Order: sequence, then C-alpha cells, then structure tokens
Amino acid sequence: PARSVRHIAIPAHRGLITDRNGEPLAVSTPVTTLWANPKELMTAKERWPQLAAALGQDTKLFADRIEQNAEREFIYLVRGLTPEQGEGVIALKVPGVYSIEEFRRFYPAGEVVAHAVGFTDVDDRGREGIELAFDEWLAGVPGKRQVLKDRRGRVIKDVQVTKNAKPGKTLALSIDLRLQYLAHRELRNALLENGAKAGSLVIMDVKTGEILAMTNQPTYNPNNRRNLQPAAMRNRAMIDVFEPGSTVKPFSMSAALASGRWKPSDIVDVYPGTLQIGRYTIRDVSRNSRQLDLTGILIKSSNVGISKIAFDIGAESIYSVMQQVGLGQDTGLGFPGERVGNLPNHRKWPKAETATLAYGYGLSVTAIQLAHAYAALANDGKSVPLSMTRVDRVPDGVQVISPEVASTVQGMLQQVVEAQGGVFRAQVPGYHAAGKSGTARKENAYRSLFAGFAPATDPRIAMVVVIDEPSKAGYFGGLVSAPVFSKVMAGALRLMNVPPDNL
Ligand SMILES: *[B@@]1([O])O[C]([C]C([O])=O)[C][C][C]1[N]C(=O)[C]C1=[C][C]=[C]S1
Repeated sequence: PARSVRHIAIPAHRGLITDRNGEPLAVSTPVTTLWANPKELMTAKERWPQLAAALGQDTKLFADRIEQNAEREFIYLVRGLTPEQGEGVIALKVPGVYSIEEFRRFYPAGEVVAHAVGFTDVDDRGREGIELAFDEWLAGVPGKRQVLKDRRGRVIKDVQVTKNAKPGKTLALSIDLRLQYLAHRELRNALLENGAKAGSLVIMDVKTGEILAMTNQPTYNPNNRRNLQPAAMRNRAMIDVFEPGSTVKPFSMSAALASGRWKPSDIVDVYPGTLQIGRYTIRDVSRNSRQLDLTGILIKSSNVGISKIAFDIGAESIYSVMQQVGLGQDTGLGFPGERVGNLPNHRKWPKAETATLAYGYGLSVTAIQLAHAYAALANDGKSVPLSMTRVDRVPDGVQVISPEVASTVQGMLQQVVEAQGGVFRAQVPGYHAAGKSGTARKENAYRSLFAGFAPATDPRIAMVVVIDEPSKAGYFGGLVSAPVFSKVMAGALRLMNVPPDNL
C-alpha cells in the first residue's frame, strides 16, 4: 500500500489503589515501550550495532531479529523503560525508532500487602487480587486516534483524537496499612519462632464487615516477580481451605444455648476422655476429666463433651448456625480463586456425623469465613456482609444468633482466655479479650489456630491466626497462635484508639 489509516489506542491512566486512609498501595507510573518499524530500520543498517549496544542486545542477534521480521511495521525493542532510558535512545536519531509513554504499576508497600493487592501483567491488566477482581473499575477507557501512515507505516500526521482516553477510578481498600504492617511483621516473626511452613492472619471490623488486615506467609515482592514460586503467591486467607476443628465449638454451643435445653453451668460427663459411636471412637486430647460445665468443655476443647451436647440438641441446629455465620458459604467478595469451602448437609444426620460437625471436622472453611463467623458472634449475633473496599455506608446486617445467646457465648470465650487453665497467652494487656484455640492434624503435622475478638465487653475487632505445621515441640493453637493474637490485637486496638475495658 502507498498509504493507509490505522487504529492506535490512547491508553488510560489505571486507577490508584489506596488503603482505607489513602496510603498508596498500587500506583500507575510513567514508562515507555521503545518500538521500531523494521521496514524503516532496514535502510539505516550501519546504525544497528549502536542501537543494539543501547538496548544492551548482542549486535548479531539484534540484526538477525530486525532481518527475520523485515515486513512488520511493529516490533518492541523494549516493553516499559523510564521516560529517561526511552529518551537516551531517542537522542540516537536512528530511523524507525520511537518512544511512547506507557503506565507501569508500582506497589509502595511491596510484599506487606501483595496477596490483597495482587498485581497487573506486562499489559497493565489485573491478573491477581484486587487488581483482577476490580479491573473494570481500575482500567480506564482506552481512547482512540486516527493516524495517517506512509508506505512503510511511519506516522506522517495525526488526523483526530476521535474519543479521548478516560482514566480508571481510585479504589480505597478496607485495609488499614498500619494494622497490615503489624499483622505482616508479627505473622513473619511467629513463623520464624516456630519454623512453620505457612500462615494467615485476618483482622475484621465486627461493626462494618471490613477486612482491616489480611496477610499470609509465604509472601513475595510484586515489584520483582522474576524468580518466584506458585506457593508464595497463594492468598492463603481466601483460596486455601482447612478443618476449623475446635475453633467452631463455640457455634455448636450457640446452638445448644438457643435450643432451650442448656445453660452455661450445666454439666456433661466426658469420662474417660473417649466415646465409641459403633466402630468410631471420639477421643479428647486431654483425658483427666469427668464433669465439666459448658465453659470447661470449651476451655478443655472436649470433643466428647461437645458430641454429647450435639446428640441432645441435634446436628440440624448446629449446621443451621454454622451456615448462618457463613462457614462453607459464598462471601460475595468475588476474589479471584476465593474458595467457598464445604459445610456438608444431611437429610438424616447420623450420630458419627452429628459429632464430627459439632467438634469441628468434616467441614472445611477459609480463614476469612472463620473471621467473618467470629465477627457475627462479636457484633452481638449480627453478621455484616464482608468488604475489601472501604465502607462509608455500612449495610444492614442479619441477626444470625440471638443477641442474648451471642452475649452468653462472648462471656464464655472471655473465660476461655481469662479463667484458670485458659488460653492465658491470648490475653491483651488492659483489655478483656475473648477467643478459642484450635489444633488440627493433617508423621505428626499440625495446623495451629486462634480466633477471637476484643474488647470482650464491647467488641470492635475479630482476628484469626492460622499457623501451618509449626516445627518446634509446641503445636497447640494456645501455644503458637494465641501470642500473635495478643500482640496484633493489642496493636490494632491502640492504632484505632479503642478504649481499654480492663481497669
Ligand atoms: B480442637 O481442634 O483443638 C483442641 C486443641 C486446642 O484448643 O488448641 C483439641 C481438640 C480439637 N482437635 C483435635 O482433636 C485433633 C487433634 C489431635 C491431637 C491434637 S489436635
């Protein structure tokens, strides 16, 4: 062709990601894709070796590259490059060589908030995390310019900007970067001190459904993905599922206290620390108990004790409460890869299955779902829908546990933390805190769990700590996960200026 008119799209400035307070988490930065028309390059061949030397490329490899695709009017010398480099090569004055301002994501907080934020690909398109989930919102409208081109394809003149580019829109996350840094630091230190393989920490606003912090280990630097494992990129809080074990006994207890058949001072005999359901044997971890009250059952995490309560009230009431607090249910966060886990239902709940559900096995949940459950319980039985985006207008919650029952369970979990034989390492200096330890087995390999909230008497914050496969001789949730809860809850309450309730 003697001439032709071609589409070139005006790229959009991709929307700024901030934290709830406007700290920048993902920032669109000027770069420049050095490109070339081979057809024009093919008539300045003595200029190539210098060009190559400034693209650092091998002289003969470069020249082979330009040769093979001589016909094409387009080739990328580099993708991205500062508006600095890009000029250093423009000032060469090589025929068929140009620079064109692009946008590249920078992530100022780096590894600290990688799983939540995720990242864009070579093309400034969301690929993981918030970047993908909210791509539409963040990506603007590419505009369009009609350009007249000579025989070779060199832009002679620009005819019209027919439709300008529209910038993408700012997104403010629920994340509080200050809590996120603290959670990140303490989860990393807890892994080191226990030689654990992995972990997750979630902090929630029990009043707004906002995720204030979501950190996992291992993590990666999104600014430098060069050499990086598939494992280190798992948002484990959202896309990994586990058996919550003893951390859902409190929901089994909500059911019990809602049935009308149980009150806290009621007694269950759990002797001799085991119980046969035909060929199946329920085993307590500790087996030096006969009579325990309902608080003791939680303090001892007695599987026998919670199974006998379950046989009494029925699996249906237990299933119903766990369903309503959202365990194994769709959170509606539309996070890429986000799991729903499994809350298995039954027409006929047999005995074995009644017991396993009640003591926290046979179901699988995310750390985010468990945090959300603990939020509902902390917010006086009222579940607010989860959000990763800042909540200005808090939606109506659903009352999923009676306020009075919620209040009783709150008081019992405060005792689990504060009473003799309790999870004393979960205590939070000059606050009342409430919560529940858990330990799962997966050749002994543990998952170590703590879920709780504070302040105990007027809750603000729900927190889950999950440490995968601690390596020292301590593996119990109350040993491994509780101290991280203590430290990160104490920090979060201070940072949000929450009044101490233990004076
Ligand atoms: B539960 O998940 O966690 C309890 C321990 C805690 O509160 O930290 C013990 C009972 C439940 N776990 C199990 O029964 C499975 C295990 C077997 C041996 C140690 S954990």
